[PDB]
Amino acid sequence: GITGTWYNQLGSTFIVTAGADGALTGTYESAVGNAESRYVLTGRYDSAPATDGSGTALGWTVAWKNNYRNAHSATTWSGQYVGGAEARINTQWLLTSGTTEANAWKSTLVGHDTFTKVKP
Amino acid sequence: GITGTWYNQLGSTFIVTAGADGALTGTYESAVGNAESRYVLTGRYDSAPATDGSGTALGWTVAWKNNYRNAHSATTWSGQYVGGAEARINTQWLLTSGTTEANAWKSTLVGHDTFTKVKP
Amino acid sequence: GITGTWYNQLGSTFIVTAGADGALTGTYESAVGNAESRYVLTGRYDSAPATDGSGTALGWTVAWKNNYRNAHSATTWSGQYVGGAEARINTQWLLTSGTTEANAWKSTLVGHDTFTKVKPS
Amino acid sequence: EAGITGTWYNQLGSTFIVTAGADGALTGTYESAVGNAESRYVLTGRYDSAPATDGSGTALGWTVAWKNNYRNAHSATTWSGQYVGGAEARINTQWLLTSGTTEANAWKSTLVGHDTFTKVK
Repeated sequence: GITGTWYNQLGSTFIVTAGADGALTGTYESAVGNAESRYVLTGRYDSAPATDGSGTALGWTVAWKNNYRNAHSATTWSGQYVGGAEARINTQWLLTSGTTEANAWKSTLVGHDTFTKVKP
Repeated sequence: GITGTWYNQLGSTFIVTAGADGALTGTYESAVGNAESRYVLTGRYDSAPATDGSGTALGWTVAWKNNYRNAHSATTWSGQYVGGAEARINTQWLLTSGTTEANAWKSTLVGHDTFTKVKP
Repeated sequence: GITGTWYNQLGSTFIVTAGADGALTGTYESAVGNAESRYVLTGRYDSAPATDGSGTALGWTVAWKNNYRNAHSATTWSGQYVGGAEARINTQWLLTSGTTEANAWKSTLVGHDTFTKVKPS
Repeated sequence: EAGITGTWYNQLGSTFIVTAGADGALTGTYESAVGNAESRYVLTGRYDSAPATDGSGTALGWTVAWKNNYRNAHSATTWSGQYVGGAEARINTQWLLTSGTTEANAWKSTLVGHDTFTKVK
């Protein structure tokens, strides 16, 4: 139920393929009408989840460099896919920027994102 | 400088290859070195970091399923590589386990790992 | 304003008073976990926030010991109060349990709670 | 003896002086290595005053809002962690620093990190 297009609550979209070997591969678009706002993602998911009501654990990374832009940073999302008629991917994320050592204390933001199969 | 064998502070073993386009691939886990303890990882890194002394942002995921065990969970590490005399990767991580909706509040552990090219 | 009774998305009850000196005091009752009736909280908030439409930063702690139960753990909530037609406190939290050194890597849970003055029960 | 009352130093110079009350309160101040009044802020928190006896640490947490009589950063840090006793006593923490932001900037409101405190520097 993971392969396809997902939308967060803030205007981002990604398309992912959940491969038979546990791979997640796809593209994350940070801004809707922008073609220079697309980035590679890559991650892993549990390809044999429990069928007991529990979500399917997964995670992925986007390094915020493409052919057009580079923020010198990367986000990782860690979360779980929850199926059903209102399917969701519920995540928490860490965004680390490259810094000098003196700035390392402020290198990492934390937050949370919920993705749905239908636009907000 | 990222490609290589790294060890965290607890002795976990991170064997990674960084490709020219931003891909990370490799295997994660073990001090025991047994086959039941090794897992696929994939991730991303900034392939054109700043030239001002800042580190190189990266992240990767392991889903904790292999041919031997399945913990129904996934860890993502978000961090930066710091070159120089003693290379290091400093990270923070999120470990999400699949849960029911009622237990989702306790699904995610957080911590920090530092990796070097020598065993602890 | 921050002073009042708030509820998170799970129905936990946060009764707080914001003092003129930046202090938060009050009680917390959890909808989840190894917890029963009210626990003491204390924290701090920015008593002179920016005037540009930003929220008001704050944080508080509950140690999960009262006269009835002790879970040997503590949650801290870090967040901001956002004035609006529907005022909200948006937080991230860290729950640390006391552990042995061997188990310290799994000592800390992380999550996010949103509080409103209206209960979403 | 809880072992927590006193002065602690993190790995980056900062100092705090805390009192651990018999009732689970933490009260004190957080300051820089320099120690000037302008670098000193109130803190408040809670700790488990009856920790387990199996070798586990003592859970605790505290908050500093970064406003004092001199300066205001419109932000607050919470530290969540555990005290570990012995000759080399430590407090191992993870922290969340939330800044007041507009809603448009709320996605970047919160930094995360970790701090280890010891009794010597």
